[PDB]
Amino acid sequence: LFWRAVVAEFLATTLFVFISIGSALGFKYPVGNNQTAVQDNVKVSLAFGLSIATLAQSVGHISGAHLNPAVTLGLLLSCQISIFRALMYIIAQCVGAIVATAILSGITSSLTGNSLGRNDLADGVNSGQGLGIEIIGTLQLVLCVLATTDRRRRDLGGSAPLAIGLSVALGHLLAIDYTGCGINPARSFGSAVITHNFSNHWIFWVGPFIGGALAVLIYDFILA
Amino acid sequence: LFWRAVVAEFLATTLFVFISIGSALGFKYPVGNNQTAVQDNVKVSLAFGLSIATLAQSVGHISGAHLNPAVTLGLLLSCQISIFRALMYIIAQCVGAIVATAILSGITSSLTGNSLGRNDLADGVNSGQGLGIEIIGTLQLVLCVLATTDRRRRDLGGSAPLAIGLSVALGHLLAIDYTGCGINPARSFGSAVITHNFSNHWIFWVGPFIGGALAVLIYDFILA
Amino acid sequence: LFWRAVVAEFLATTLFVFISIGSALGFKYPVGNNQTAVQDNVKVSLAFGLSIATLAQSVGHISGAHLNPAVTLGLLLSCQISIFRALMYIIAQCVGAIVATAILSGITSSLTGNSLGRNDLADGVNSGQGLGIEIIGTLQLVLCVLATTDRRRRDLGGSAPLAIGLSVALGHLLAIDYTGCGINPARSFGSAVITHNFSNHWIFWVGPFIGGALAVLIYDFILA
Amino acid sequence: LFWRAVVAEFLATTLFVFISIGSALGFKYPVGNNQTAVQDNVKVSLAFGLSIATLAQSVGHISGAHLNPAVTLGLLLSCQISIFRALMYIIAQCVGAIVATAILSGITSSLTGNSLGRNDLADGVNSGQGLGIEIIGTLQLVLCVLATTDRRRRDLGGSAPLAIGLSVALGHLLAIDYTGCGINPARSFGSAVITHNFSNHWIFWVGPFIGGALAVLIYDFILA
Repeated sequence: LFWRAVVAEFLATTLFVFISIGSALGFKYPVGNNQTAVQDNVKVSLAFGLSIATLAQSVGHISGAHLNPAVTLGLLLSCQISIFRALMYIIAQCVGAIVATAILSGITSSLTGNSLGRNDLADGVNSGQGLGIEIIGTLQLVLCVLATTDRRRRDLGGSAPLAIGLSVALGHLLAIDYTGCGINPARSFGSAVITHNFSNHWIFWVGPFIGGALAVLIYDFILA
Repeated sequence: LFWRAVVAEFLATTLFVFISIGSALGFKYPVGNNQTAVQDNVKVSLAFGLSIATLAQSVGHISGAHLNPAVTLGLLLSCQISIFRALMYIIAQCVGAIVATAILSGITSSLTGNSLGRNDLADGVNSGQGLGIEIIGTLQLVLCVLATTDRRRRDLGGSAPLAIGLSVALGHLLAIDYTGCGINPARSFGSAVITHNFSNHWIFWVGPFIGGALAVLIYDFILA
Repeated sequence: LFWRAVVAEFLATTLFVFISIGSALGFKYPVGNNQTAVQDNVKVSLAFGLSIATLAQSVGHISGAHLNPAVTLGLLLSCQISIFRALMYIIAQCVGAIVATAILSGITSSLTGNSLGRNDLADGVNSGQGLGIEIIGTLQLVLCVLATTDRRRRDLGGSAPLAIGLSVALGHLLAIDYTGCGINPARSFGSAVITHNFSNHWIFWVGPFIGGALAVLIYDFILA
Repeated sequence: LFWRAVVAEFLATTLFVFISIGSALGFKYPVGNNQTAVQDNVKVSLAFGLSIATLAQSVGHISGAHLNPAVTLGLLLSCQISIFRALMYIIAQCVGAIVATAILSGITSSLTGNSLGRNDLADGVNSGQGLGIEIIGTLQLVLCVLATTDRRRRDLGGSAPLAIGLSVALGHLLAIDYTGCGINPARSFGSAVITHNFSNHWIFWVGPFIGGALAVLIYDFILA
C-alpha cells in the first residue's frame, strides 16, 4: 500500500489520456479533405467518464474514484478541516497524469500531418479574460463528487460510479464549446510537454483553483 | 432555515441559466462563417438536467429537487388540497431565477457580434396559436415529478435524481424543435430583461399554466 | 376499474403519438430550404421511451407499463398458456392508439407545406420482401419486456422503467434506418387515417405477428 | 444443459451481428447520392450493448452475460488459476459467432450496389503497426466485466447489465474512429466469410490476445 494506490492511480489516468486524445484527434485522418466534427469531442466526454468507473476504485483505491488534478485537490481540502494533511494522493495524481501524457504519443503522432496540435492553445477567441467558463465547469464535477460523498442516508439507494462519468461528461461538452479546451490541468500539461510551443498560460489552472475554492465555500454554506 | 432553502434555490437556478445559455450561444463564435448546429441545443437538455441533480437537494432542500417556475407551482398545487398555503418556495424560485439571468451576461455578451439574441422571440413560424406544443412538453416534466413523488412502495428500488434531468432533457429536445424556445418562464424572463426588445408575449407562460393545470386534473383521475 | 386502465392507457399512447410526430415532422419548417436530419428520428426513440415510463404504470396500470400493439399481444400470449383469455388490454390499447392519432393533427398540419406526409409509405427501396428488419426489431422490445418480467430473484436489484424506453429507443434507431418507418401498428394506422393515400400494406403489421410469434417460441426454449 | 447455454449463446450473437451490420450498412441506400454519416456507427455501439442485456443471461446462461471472443477468453483465463479447464463456453461463442455472420446477409446484400463491403479491410491508413488502438479498446470491456465481477460487497447496490453495454458502446466509438473497424474477432470473421477478398490480417485478433493478456496481468496487480 506504501505505493499501491499511486501505481493504480497512475495506471488509470494513463489510459484516460490516451482515450481522450484518441477521440479528439481521430477526426480527419485519411488523405481526404476537411470535414470538422463537433459531436466527436462530446464523445470524449462520456469515454473519459467511463474509463474512470472502469477502475473498480473500491479497495484498489479510496472513496473518490479517479480524480483529476483540480478535483483531487478540491476534495481533500473540503474533507480536511480539523487538520491539513492529505497531499499524497495529489502528488500521486499529478505524477500519474505526467506518464499518461507520455504514452499518448504513439502512432498517432507519426501518421499525422505536420500541424496536428494535440490540444488547444488560445481556445476560441478571448484574451486572458475568457476564463470564467472553465471556472464554472470545474465546480460542477468538484461539486458532483462533493455532493455524492456527503448526502447518503437520504438520497437514492445505490447505482454505479457512472454518475460522475456523465456529469463530467457534460461539463466537458459545455467547456469544450469553442474555448477552454482542457478542463483540468493534467490533460493540458501533458499536451504542452510533447510537440508544443509553450504559451499555455495555465489559465485553465488558475481557474479551477478559484472555482474549486468557490465550490468549497458554497458547500460549507450548508451544514458542517 | 428562515432564508436558507431560498438562497440555496437561488444558487442552483443561477448556474443553470449560465449553463444553458453557455451551450445555446456557444455556437458560431470565432471570426469564421455560419455553420448552425441542432445537436447543441439537445446538449442543453441534458446539461440542465444534470445541474439540477448536482444540487444534493436532500436536506439542503425539500422533496422536489430543483424546480423551475411552472413546475414549482404545479407541484405545490397538487400537493396542497386540504388547504392552499405554500407559495413561499414559488417566490423563492422566481427570485433565484431573476439573479440567474443577471449573471448570465458576462464575457459572452462582450465578445458577441451585434446581433446575438440570447433567446427566442417569435419561435419558428406561427401566430399566437402555436403554443400547444410547449403546453404538452410542460405537463411532461410536471407529470414526471408528480409521478415520481406519488408511486413509491411499488415502483423500483432507488436510483438517482437524474430521472427528471433526462425527462426534462427530452421535453426540451421536443419543444426547442423550431418553435417555443424557452420551456418554462424563468429562462425567458431573464432573456427579455437584458439586451431585449420586448414582445415575449409570455405566451410560454400562459401555456404551462393551462398545461400544469391539465396534468394536475389528469393525475386526480387516479386515486386521491 | 371497469374502464379505468383503458382510459389511462388511451391517455398514454395519445401523448406518445403527439410526441413522436412532433419530433419526426419538426424538421425543415420555416420558409427556409432543405436540410434533412437523421439525428432527429433517433431523438424520437428516446422521447417515446420516456413518455412510457412517465406513466407511473404501477397501480394505475398492470405489470407491463405502456404497451404498443404488437407488444401488447406478444406479452398476453406468452403470459397465458393454461388458458387464452386476456384480450381486453389489447382492445384497450388499439382504441387508445386510434385517439392518439386523432389529436396528432393540430397546428402541425395547418402550417405545413402541401406535401407533409406524416409518415412512411414504402419505406426506403424494397418490394414487399424487405420486411425482415422490422420483424427482428420487434422481437427486441417484445423480448425486452418478456425477459424483464421473467428473470427477477437473480438479476439486479431495482432501477426504473427506462430500461424498455431505451431498448425500444434503439430498436427504433435500427428500424427507422431508411426503411420500415413505423415499428408497431398503432403509429402507422393513425398515420394512414388522416391525410393519407392508402397503400400501407400493413406489411409492418404482418411482421411483428411473425416476429412476436418467433420471440415467444424462443423464450419457451428456456424453462416453462 | 449439455447443449443449452451453447444454443442460447449462439442465439444471442446471431441477432447481434444482424443488429450491428443493419446499423453500419444502413447508410446511403436509396438511389440518392453520397452523404456519409459518423453518428451512425456510434449507434451501433449502444444497440450492440442492448442486445447483450436483452439476453436475460441469468439462469439461461452464466455470470458473464453475452461475451464476444476476446472477452470470452479473457474472463475464463483470469477466472481459472488453480486449473485450466473452461474452453467449452469459448468454442460455444465462436460457433454462435459463425452462424450470426451467416444470417447477416439477407436482403441487405441483394439490394446493395456492387461495392457494399460489409466491413473494414485495412481500416484507415496505417501499416500493420496501427493495431495499438484496438488493443487498448479491448482491455476496456475485458476490464469492465472483470471489475464488475470482482468488486461486489462494496460497490453499488444493483442496477442492470447495461453497464457493459454502454462501456463496450464507447470503446466502439473510440475504436471505429477511422481505423480498426471490428473490435473483437467474431464480427470480422463472419465479414470475411461472405462476399470478401481475404486480407483481414486478423491483426485485430492478434491485438486483443495481447490486450486481454495485458488486462489480466494488470488485474492480478491487486489482490489475488
